[PDB]
Amino acid sequence: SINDSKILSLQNKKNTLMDTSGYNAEVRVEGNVQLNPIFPFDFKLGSSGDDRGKVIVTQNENIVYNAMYESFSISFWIRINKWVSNLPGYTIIDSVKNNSGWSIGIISNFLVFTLKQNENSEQDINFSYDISKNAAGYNKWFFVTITTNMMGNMMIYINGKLIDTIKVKLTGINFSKTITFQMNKIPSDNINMWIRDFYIFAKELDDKDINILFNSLQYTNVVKDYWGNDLRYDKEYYMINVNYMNRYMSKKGNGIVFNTRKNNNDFNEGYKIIIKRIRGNTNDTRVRGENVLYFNTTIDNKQYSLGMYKPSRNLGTDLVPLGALDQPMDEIRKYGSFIIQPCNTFDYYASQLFLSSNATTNRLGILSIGSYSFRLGGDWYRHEYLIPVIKIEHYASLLESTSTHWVFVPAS
Repeated sequence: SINDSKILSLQNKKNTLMDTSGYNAEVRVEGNVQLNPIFPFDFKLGSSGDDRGKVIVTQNENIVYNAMYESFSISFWIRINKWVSNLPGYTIIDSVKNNSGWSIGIISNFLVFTLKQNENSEQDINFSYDISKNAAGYNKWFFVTITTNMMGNMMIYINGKLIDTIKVKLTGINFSKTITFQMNKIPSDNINMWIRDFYIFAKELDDKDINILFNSLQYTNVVKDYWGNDLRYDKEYYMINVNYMNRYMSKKGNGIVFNTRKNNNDFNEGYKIIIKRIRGNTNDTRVRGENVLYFNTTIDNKQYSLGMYKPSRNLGTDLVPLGALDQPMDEIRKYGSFIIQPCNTFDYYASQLFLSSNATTNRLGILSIGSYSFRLGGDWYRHEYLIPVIKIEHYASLLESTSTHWVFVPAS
């Protein structure tokens, strides 16, 4: 397909960063550079120590490396940890030789790709993440795709979505044969960076192009946690609804209630849930596509599993509340299991959960969310409780509702 246009393929093979395009670029790793042994085999970089990691990719004098003067695209999965709003300027991927070439940096909540024509002239497009939607920082994995046409346009994409574009100005420039991955601070406080699958194509990839590459680099059937990593079973998490990201889980009576977080910059409140497998792959602990599973939570020091309970009063038709119950394994089998389904969007890594019939893939309803006025626990009067509620047997209306999207943030 388009793989032909590749002239750089910085991947980790056998615990060793190398070029796999077939052009044999020189890849040197200096300092503290950590390589991930499992998928996505990313390499971690820091901005802390006197020996903070560094990766140097040097392209020989090959001719193919000149298709860069016409059309060329850059793509790579990247993750910046604790990429907070007031982050100070940094350079992460520099490819400027003598005030010429290209560079990639992050300032506050901006990801900027620059194109230095010379020590003076130089353009740049960017991506600035919606801060209001990322209080705890934009710390999730996101795919970047920068397409540059020296006679055409200079565009930047995020998770296959076009975010910015500008007309390339027609002065002369000179691209370098060296790219350096390192977090150099422009002239907690330590931030980390994970890079994975760094490509440079000798053509302008188009929207269609970009997205086929975007998906091909993912195991889309594998549900992902909030930060874009693989969701795993037997691991603690804070479960949260996309529409109520400022809420944490608590307990009242049988119900799980959602209360407003006191900490809006971190996830460290309320009870955690542990996902248990029933039906799925046994090679690993990764939560997949149509896995049947259930939810465990430890409240006081007692163990519960999320399950349906009879409400103090009829809250609505085909509406039955989800709470923390202490039930036997066979009761969970009949109506306490869920069929998960990955559900990702540009904004977040989530999932939809369908009530399972007898621990099978047969769906009986969808897990949504709502606020109801009723009695819980030992209440004398009714109260306003925001609860996770299941829409049983007629939920075609919620299938496209963002209120059915749930994320998992590792409570590690």
